[PDB]
Amino acid sequence: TQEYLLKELMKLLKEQIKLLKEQIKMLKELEKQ
Amino acid sequence: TQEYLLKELMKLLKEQIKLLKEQIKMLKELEKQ
Amino acid sequence: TQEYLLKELMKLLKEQIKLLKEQIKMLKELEKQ
Amino acid sequence: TQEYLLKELMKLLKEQIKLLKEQIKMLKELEKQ
Amino acid sequence: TQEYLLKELMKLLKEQIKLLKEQIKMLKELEKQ
Repeated sequence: TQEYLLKELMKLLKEQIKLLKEQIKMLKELEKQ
Repeated sequence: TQEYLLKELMKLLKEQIKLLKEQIKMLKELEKQ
Repeated sequence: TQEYLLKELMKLLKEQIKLLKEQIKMLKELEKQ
Repeated sequence: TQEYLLKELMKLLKEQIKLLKEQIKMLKELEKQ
Repeated sequence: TQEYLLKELMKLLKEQIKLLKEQIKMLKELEKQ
């Protein structure tokens, strides 16, 4: 059961990475202004 | 109490994801002007 | 305004710091087990 | 070891807090402009 | 100045992503145990 929960935590951290990359793309749009 | 502690980390990581999505909404508004 | 949206981003980052501190406390308890 | 991995995770979260504090500082500098 | 600050925010988010990748490495070894 502990191993199953550790796999869930890794999935949630990967989602944080995806959203941070979306923020970087938005910061580049702002940099053109 | 390891399963309890891992479930509490799951909830905190989900809350982090929610905050990142709220930040993206604000960056989009900033880009519009 | 620009000022309004930057201040809201600051509040959301401060909330992320609060949650990271709670995550550290959960890891500290796991380490003892 | 389990102890090594949990102690290193705690150190990485503390480094994340330091980055968030610097992100807040950059937003405050943007606000002044 | 505004462009310099936006580029610094991009660098800080890239540093966050690197820390999150390192956290995933540690959770991966804990899951194998």
